[PDB]
Amino acid sequence: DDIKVAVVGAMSGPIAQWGDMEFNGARQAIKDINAKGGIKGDKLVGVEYDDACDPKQAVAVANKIVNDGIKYVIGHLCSSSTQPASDIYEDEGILMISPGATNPELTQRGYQHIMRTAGLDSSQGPTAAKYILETVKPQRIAIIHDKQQYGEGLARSVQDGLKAANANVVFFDGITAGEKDFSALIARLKKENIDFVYYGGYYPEMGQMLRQARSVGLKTQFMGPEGVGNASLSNIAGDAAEGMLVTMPKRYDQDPANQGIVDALKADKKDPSGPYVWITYAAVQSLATALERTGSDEPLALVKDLKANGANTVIGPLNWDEKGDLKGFDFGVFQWHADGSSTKA
Ligand SMILES: N[C@@H](Cc1ccccc1)C(=O)O
Repeated sequence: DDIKVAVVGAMSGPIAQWGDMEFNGARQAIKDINAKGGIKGDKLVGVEYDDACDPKQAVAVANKIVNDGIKYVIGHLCSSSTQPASDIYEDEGILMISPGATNPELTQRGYQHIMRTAGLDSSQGPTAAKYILETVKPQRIAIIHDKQQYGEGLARSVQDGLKAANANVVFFDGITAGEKDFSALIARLKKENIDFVYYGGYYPEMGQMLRQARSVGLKTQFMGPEGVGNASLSNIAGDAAEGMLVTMPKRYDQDPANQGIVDALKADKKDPSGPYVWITYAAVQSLATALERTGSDEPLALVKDLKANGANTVIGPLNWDEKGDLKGFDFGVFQWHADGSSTKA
């Protein structure tokens, strides 16, 4: 019979663009696996849920998935939506592989039914710090975040890395997501002579901050995590995007092995360049690999199978640890441009 797979992330709300990547990836993976035969003849059927990357809606989606009888979830997208959902999946015996959530705590609580194909901010944070310390070498640093699990997690991790090396972090502060007016913060960066800012959060805020910064003449170097590194960033920020630093996964679209899938997305006129197309595609491949190899429909048998034997995916040969995290997932540093391109820093 058909095998239902829930796919969960933002299809509404302020970061729906990251969701667009996720769904585009999941859909192409499901199509490709079904075109190749399915799972010994059984077709994968994607069942899509919008959690708006909102913790309360995520919980409602998780409860709906349980009620719907679905046993496998590729989701959720954001850390603060994925973690409360994971509590329900774990309790109910449902497999959950997140292609998006990077915050460490998800997989540090002993859970057995949870995995990711996303990286960890316990790696992303230190990488930013190292680059800041060793290459940027700033004089006066401010660290800003959006008071949310992902962004504040990362802002804390970078502060910790920088303060370990006695760097001059002048202040640490939160802003409210959705904020369109950064004139107060920007005046502070100017008056306090801040030449470097790290912002833990997502592109809508980062873009507005960059545009407003350059409009008053601030020359401050900004940096953020992969959450800011979107085609939207440069549209929102304008020429102010130029020079922004971002940590991001490898450019899987440039791997020659993916040229066929790149072409598939291109024939649909979908953008293939975002890392999360591939990271989601790889979660679907992972689940499919487990289903094919085990012949089991048990979530825990599928998770045991991936942790023992791995999967070959569009983001490379995958190996997971006993907590459900990928070994060897690294983030690189990139320099953004007004036209939305980016170069290795
Ligand atoms: N990694 C982010 C979500 C994210 C998904 C896709 C791209 C960028 C960011 C988090 O844990 O919330």
